[PDB]
Amino acid sequence: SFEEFTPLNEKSLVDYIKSTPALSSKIGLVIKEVGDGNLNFVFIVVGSSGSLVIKQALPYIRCIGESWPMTKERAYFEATTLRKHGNLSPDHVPEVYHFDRTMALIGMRYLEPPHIILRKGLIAGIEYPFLADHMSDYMAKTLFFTSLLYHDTTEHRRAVTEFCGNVELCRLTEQVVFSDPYRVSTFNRWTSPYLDDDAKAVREDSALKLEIAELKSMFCERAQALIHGDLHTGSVMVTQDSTQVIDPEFSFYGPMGFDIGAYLGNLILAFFAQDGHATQENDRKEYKQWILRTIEQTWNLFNKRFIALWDQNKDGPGEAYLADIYNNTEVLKFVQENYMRNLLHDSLGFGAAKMIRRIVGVAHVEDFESIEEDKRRAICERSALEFAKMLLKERRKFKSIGEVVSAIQQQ
Amino acid sequence: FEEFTPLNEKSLVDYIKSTPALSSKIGADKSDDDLVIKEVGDGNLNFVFIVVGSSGSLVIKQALPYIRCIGESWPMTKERAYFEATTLRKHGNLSPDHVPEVYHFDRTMALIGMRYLEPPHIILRKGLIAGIEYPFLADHMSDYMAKTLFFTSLLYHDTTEHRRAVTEFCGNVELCRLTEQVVFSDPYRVSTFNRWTSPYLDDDAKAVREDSALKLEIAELKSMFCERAQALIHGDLHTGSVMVTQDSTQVIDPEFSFYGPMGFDIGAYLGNLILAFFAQDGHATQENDRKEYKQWILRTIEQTWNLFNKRFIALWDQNKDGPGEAYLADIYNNTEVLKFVQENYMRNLLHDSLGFGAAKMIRRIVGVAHVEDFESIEEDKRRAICERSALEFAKMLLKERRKFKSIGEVVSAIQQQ
Ligand SMILES: Nc1ncnc2c1ncn2[C@@H]1O[C@H](COP(=O)(O)OP(=O)(O)O)[C@@H](O)[C@H]1O
Ligand SMILES: Nc1ncnc2c1ncn2[C@@H]1O[C@H](COP(=O)(O)OP(=O)(O)O)[C@@H](O)[C@H]1O
Ligand SMILES: CSC[C@H]1O[C@H](O)[C@H](O)[C@@H]1O
Ligand SMILES: CSC[C@H]1O[C@H](O)[C@H](O)[C@@H]1O
Ligand SMILES: [Cl-]
Ligand SMILES: [Cl-]
Ligand SMILES: [Mg+2]
Ligand SMILES: [Mg+2]
Ligand SMILES: [Mg+2]
Ligand SMILES: [Mg+2]
Ligand SMILES: [Mg+2]
Repeated sequence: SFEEFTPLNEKSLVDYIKSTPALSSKIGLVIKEVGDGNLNFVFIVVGSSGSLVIKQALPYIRCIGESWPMTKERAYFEATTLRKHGNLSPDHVPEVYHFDRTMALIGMRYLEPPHIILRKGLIAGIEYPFLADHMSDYMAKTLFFTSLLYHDTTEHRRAVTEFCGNVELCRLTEQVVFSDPYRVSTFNRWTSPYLDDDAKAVREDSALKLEIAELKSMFCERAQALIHGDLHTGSVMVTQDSTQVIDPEFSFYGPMGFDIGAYLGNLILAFFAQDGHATQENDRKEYKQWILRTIEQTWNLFNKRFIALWDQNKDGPGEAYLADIYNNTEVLKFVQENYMRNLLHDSLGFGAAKMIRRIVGVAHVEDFESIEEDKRRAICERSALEFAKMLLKERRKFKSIGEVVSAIQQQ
Repeated sequence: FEEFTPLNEKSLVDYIKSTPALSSKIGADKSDDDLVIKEVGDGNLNFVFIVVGSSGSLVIKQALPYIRCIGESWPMTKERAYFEATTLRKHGNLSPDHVPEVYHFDRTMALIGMRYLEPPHIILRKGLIAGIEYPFLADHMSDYMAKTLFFTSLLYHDTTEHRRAVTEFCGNVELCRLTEQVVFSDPYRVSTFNRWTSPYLDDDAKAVREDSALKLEIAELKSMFCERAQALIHGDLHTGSVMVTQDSTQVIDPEFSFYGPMGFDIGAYLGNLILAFFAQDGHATQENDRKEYKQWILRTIEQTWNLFNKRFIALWDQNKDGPGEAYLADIYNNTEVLKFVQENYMRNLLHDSLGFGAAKMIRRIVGVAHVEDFESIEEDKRRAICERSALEFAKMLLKERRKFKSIGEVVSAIQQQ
């Protein structure tokens, strides 16, 4: 099925693959649709000589249906960023085998069992000993090398031009992250009646509304790096020794803190969900401490690794901090410490915004939704929401991730 | 004229005659009268001709593939003329009384035909040097700035429109790179392009390239210049980009335009008014000591910002239910919260404006492209004394701008200098 866009299912996919040498060659069929995400269709294909994943975008948001159109052109941006981020961090992104723009279809490496979505592992109370290492490396490489710390402004502008094409998905985010939680919307939902007052407070908080508008402006305006754009714990697949970032379909030239914040923010949601998963056998007290350690280490390793790349590449081609200006170790370290403190504050801000929108908005997270009892869920959700409102408003007071972790504990 | 060819006073006659949009404006198509054509471009980049016919007058501007003031050794795409013509039309639609009308654009020839801002219009910078007051200037410039910046921002654009507009203006990258070098980089290092009144400013230039706090601020502003698509900025809005009479104010030369930070325009303009203030003692004579004129400059600065602040807010209020998505009406949903976010936005905008303004002052004093305000002070030592006061003020302002809560406080600091 090739010449015009065709929505595929488990059996027409057979014919498409057979007609596509790049894909048929990779597996030489058992087909199962397994997409549990919000937007797209994903198929595991096996395979005489191998296996693969087929992802296809339809012209609307899958979790809503046809009343919410969304260009299938997002698949092009997903494939572009899987390749670009993959080039930079090949150990942490699934290889792309094939892209068909007409079909809005991507063929890519199947992340084989025992790979699971990280969010699920966090719900299950499983520790991932390489997670802080792998994720800090991924974020450092992808954000540093697509920033003006490495790009000259000619290539940066060329890349911005390209990614302005992903405006429809940017528009989805502008609505669901930066707008809906702060107003009345038929799309919003929360554990009710428990969080009714909580949701009203969010849409009546002036200081909160100021901060979200500033972050929304930065999202819409600031071409800082090629961000993944949806870097929550549902966008990471893991085993005890493998960490793979998937689903960069929301990618564009945006603020770095949006990725770091999405990821750290979702770890913070995991932390606040834990009490709702506690049992007689596992009270989650030690696991909660592990999550806090992973948050602290992810940021601290990221900071160290990002600066290491900057130091390694201080003598071009990036033009943001020209070496004959920032020309001794003292002034360079001074400007770096400033840059990283601002990046921490941006990250906490976007992280807090993502936490808020998960609790009162259209798209919730499994960490809380898998807590069956509404009352128990609401207690955990309220703790997370109170923390997130404080963080959004007060983040510039924090000098370190250690201070953020202390604040989480005092909540 | 199917291929690009540089025009001169003689060959332009033939170009006009082959071009109905031009010949008809001046009478060349129905009269045999000789056209009177004079090349008058005194700017840094392009060639500008005044054309006078029997029945009208016009200006022809042409870009060549290099920076005029440097010569062929500094290439610069002639495609800049496309961006100039685009922004003349776009800003002109928004502030029609303060931008010259475009009659003709020829992309191949990199050529614009536009309204001749006739005598006694002179460049504002020359009027400031001459000690001429312009009673309408704060009114006109504040309105010009509020209109051009508000209506091309996310307070008015939806993000689909904004992304489309950014895509287009990313093509003006070569001129952005010129500014990235000369404004944001060269003054803070050794460069063969840098120049200053020597030896008198040698220590001052060295201090700029040794000032860590200053280097931090310029890096953050450079990042904002390179990354932040806030509005369609003119991109070169100094006092040499404004032409004036007692009752007319016209903004010219938006060739550097792109989607950048609003403060870069406001700061370019106010920063050059501040340069003019600091140059005034250098132009003083026993007959006109410039003391009253200096106070006039300070009033115009204060009035320009204060009028801009309220007029920008007025457009925001007026378009609060309009298509802009930056501050959605059902979120910022009462008059009190809207004023609260507006006040913060405008404070940040003042700080951005003061930072870019200070950056432009610094680059005019130690960099490749100086201003007539100082260069027209004949005596080197006398010029350096005025230049130093300006530079010392600009360094303070770049570093300390966030302490200022009003333009009045900035004006007091200038008076304290
Ligand atoms: N390369 C892959 N290998 C294994 N499983 C995958 C792969 N890509 C996606 N999946 C599975 O498909 C689900 C949805 O994929 P995702 O790309 O997140 O789609 P959406 O864009 O709809 O969120 C994931 O939760 C995971 O279970
Ligand atoms: N529309 C106009 N009407 C009258 N004079 C003009 C007009 N446009 C330009 N000029 C004159 O040409 C000079 C240079 O024009 P400008 O557009 O600033 O060129 P540049 O891009 O080279 O700086 C101005 O200082 C002014 O004297
Ligand atoms: C209607 S919002 C859909 C959500 O799912 C995507 O993965 C993004 O997180 C988006 O906000
Ligand atoms: C080489 S710098 C030339 C200067 O003239 C233009 O008008 C801009 O101001 C530019 O910085
Ligand atoms: Cl999220
Ligand atoms: Cl200037
Ligand atoms: Mg997903
Ligand atoms: Mg997705
Ligand atoms: Mg000019
Ligand atoms: Mg000395
Ligand atoms: Mg010019």
